[PDB]
Amino acid sequence: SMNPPPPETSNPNKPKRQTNQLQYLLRVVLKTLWKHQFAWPFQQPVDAVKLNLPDYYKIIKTPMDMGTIKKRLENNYYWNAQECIQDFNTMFTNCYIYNKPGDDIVLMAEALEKLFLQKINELPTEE
Ligand SMILES: CCNC(=O)C[C@@H]1N=C(c2ccc(Cl)cc2)c2cc(OC)ccc2-n2c(C)nnc21
Repeated sequence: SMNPPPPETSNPNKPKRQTNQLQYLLRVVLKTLWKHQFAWPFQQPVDAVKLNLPDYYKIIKTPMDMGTIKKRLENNYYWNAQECIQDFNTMFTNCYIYNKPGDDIVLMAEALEKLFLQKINELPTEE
């Protein structure tokens, strides 16, 4: 069994910013989800080898996780908040696409997504 390379978290060619919205995405949004009891399956890329999911990366072609998002935020990988918000939404969508309705993992994603939406609802205006 083989995992793909992880998503990119570093690229000197990619233009970067440190904005108040991106700071909020780290300090409020990422931190709130990371500390949650249901955070652990989402704190690193899906390990298809260890989890015995040989079809995971056959079905999921745009992998994303909070480990990657955390690295992207801490290393100022993004230009804007929209990029980061998309990463969170890709993470949730992947979970819903791969898994069955009512699965424990789907309920975990839903609880995290509820908090995500609550926090992004009060994304600050750009300074
Ligand atoms: C048929 C079995 N299905 C799975 O294992 C899917 C897997 N399901 C889980 C998972 C996590 C928690 C529970 Cl209670 C049940 C399943 C999961 C657990 C992990 O442990 C390190 C990593 C990624 C996960 N994950 C994510 C994220 N999206 N799908 C899955």
